[PDB]
Amino acid sequence: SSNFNQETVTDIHHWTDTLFSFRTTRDPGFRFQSGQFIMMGLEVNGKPLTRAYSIASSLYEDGLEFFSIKVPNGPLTSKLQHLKKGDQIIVSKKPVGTLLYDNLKPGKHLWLLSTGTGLAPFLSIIRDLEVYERFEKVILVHGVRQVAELAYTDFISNELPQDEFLGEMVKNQLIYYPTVTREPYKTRGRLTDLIRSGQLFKDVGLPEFNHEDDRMMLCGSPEMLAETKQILEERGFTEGSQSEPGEFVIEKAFVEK
Ligand SMILES: Cc1cc2nc3c(=O)[nH]c(=O)nc-3n(C[C@H](O)[C@H](O)[C@H](O)COP(=O)(O)OP(=O)(O)OC[C@H]3O[C@@H](n4cnc5c(N)ncnc54)[C@H](O)[C@@H]3O)c2cc1C
Repeated sequence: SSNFNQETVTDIHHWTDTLFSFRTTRDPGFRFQSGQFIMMGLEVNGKPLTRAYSIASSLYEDGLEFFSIKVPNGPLTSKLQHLKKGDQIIVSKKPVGTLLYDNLKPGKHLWLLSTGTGLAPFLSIIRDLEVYERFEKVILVHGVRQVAELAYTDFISNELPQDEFLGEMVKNQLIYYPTVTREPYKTRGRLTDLIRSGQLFKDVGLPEFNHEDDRMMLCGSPEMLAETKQILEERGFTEGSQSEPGEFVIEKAFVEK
């Protein structure tokens, strides 16, 4: 240890039997940029049992928040699902990640495309002042299999526009687009199918991707990333990085083990 900060679990909310969210304290010395991730976990036998976790809380918040998977035989999330108020976790002290504004060229639009727990880095980004100073529109798209998997669906639409520090920017600039595949819902299908059929652009009121105006952030499943990366690169969009900004950056929501 001592490369970690000890934080106390303050709140827990389970969404389904596979998806929960818990908030913790935040160390005064802990500083991070929106879209980054850290190594988060538990102290087991005096050794760090951690996995990669996007930071889902805003930088303006006095605390940290994590949007987590619950896997039955998973080394971390089998113990982590049984967290309670007062429990201790460890968080690494060196943030890292590709989902940075500076890896993207200046633009008029920012498309945050996520499936499942890939919403988590964008929960930090949409609750940041600077994204709304740099992009005219922020379109958040969240793809899930079931309606119950739409974590934070009421906080984004009902409570986030009411924010006394960020609300008017959310009302005017944030577009939220939830889609569900395997249950009846107002929107249906994969987000990749929605980009193909052109329905994504019909539903949000904005024109198709073009190399001048649209910048994109992708965080989701391996199938969704490779598929959408082919969509974007065959259209002429290039992948940015710290040393060479571009139009889209990508981050793995998980890796199949
Ligand atoms: C950059 C990065 C950021 C990440 N951010 C988050 C985050 O914010 N929240 C989070 O819950 N996980 C996140 N992950 C995934 C993280 O590794 C999982 O917490 C971890 O794999 C599951 O813990 P485990 O040890 O119990 O299971 P593991 O032994 O690591 O994996 C068990 C199984 O669960 C699957 N799995 C893992 N994570 C997910 C997921 N999110 N959705 C669906 N299936 C999954 C794996 O494919 C595997 O088959 C991130 C991964 C990376 C690389």
